[PDB]
Amino acid sequence: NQKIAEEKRKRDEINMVKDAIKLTSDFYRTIYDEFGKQASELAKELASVSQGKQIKSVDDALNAFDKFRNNLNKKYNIQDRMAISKALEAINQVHMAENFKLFSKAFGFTGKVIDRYDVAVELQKAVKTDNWRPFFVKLESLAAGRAASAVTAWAFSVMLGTPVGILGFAIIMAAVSALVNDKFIEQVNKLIGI
Repeated sequence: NQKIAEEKRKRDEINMVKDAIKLTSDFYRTIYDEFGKQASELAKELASVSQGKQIKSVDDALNAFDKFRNNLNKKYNIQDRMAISKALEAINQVHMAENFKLFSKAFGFTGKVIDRYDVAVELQKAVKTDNWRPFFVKLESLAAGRAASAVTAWAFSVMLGTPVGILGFAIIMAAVSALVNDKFIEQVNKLIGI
């Protein structure tokens, strides 16, 4: 029966990769429908740059993200971030874990993937309080081997499960950029008119 189990393992990995690719194409198309063409292309470019690449230190990410924050807070207030965190409250944990596994497989993250819903809870807290250091520490900690693939997969798995609005989209993508590549933050700033 060892033979049959091994054949099933091979078949199941192949089907996992198939499901992952379909999930990413679907994700880009729903990003297109919900936030626009430029947002979809930004997500595509960021997921591309993330594959194979390594993340930055928490200090560098927090520097770029503090720039993004101080630009954001001059036009968007606390009611807006409260709306974002209330939207994040509606994440389905099982769906998020499965989407995280699939996105990790799709972006080249070969590490074993855990349900990291706690990072989403910390995201809610950080959006409410504008205190972002513990969130970034946890996000770095889930990136096994400093892999940006993991952080991009986690962000996409979070955004898939809820309708966060363009503001929450911009905030999440700006955090991912700060960890992966500051270059996108500028583009992110164009989505929310800043």
